[PDB]
Amino acid sequence: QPVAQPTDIDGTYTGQDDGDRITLVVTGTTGTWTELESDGDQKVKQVTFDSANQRMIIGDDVKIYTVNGNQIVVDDMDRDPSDQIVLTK
Amino acid sequence: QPVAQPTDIDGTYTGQDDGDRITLVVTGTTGTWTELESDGDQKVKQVTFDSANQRMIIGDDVKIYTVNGNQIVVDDMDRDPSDQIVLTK
Ligand SMILES: [Cl-]
Ligand SMILES: [Cl-]
Ligand SMILES: [K+]
Ligand SMILES: [K+]
Repeated sequence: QPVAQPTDIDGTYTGQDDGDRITLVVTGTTGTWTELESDGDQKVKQVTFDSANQRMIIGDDVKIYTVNGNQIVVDDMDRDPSDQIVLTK
Repeated sequence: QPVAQPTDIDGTYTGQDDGDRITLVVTGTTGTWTELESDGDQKVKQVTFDSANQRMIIGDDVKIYTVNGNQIVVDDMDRDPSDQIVLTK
């Protein structure tokens, strides 16, 4: 039951996940997902966006994403509400 | 470095993986990946095809796929040659 997403979503979205700042840079159908830890280290993962099936892969972890204007909402596959991450550009 | 794949690849592809028969049924941008074990049980996983980034997700495992006419070649992300699966319709 995937809802297809807008295909043009270029930009830089930020938000929080477990107190770490997330920065998602999107270009075309790919991007980078960067997690800033409290000590200043960053973890950078490659992202790919599958717009027709509403899937975003970061590194090799599969998420569901939803685009609402400047906001991208990232969910686990089970849609666990406590794992939801909202990013905004 | 993803090469974009043809978007119309409907059909039923079969092959082998570790002596199990794989049957991949593709419809639009989704499909089912079925593994037949030697005892007759089957394992069925949902598949999604991301054509622009050349990614296929089965269940929640990420693969790279390549379409050559009636043949679909499925690779691990590291492209380990011993993990390659060739399916044909
Ligand atoms: Cl939108
Ligand atoms: Cl082809
Ligand atoms: K926007
Ligand atoms: K074909």
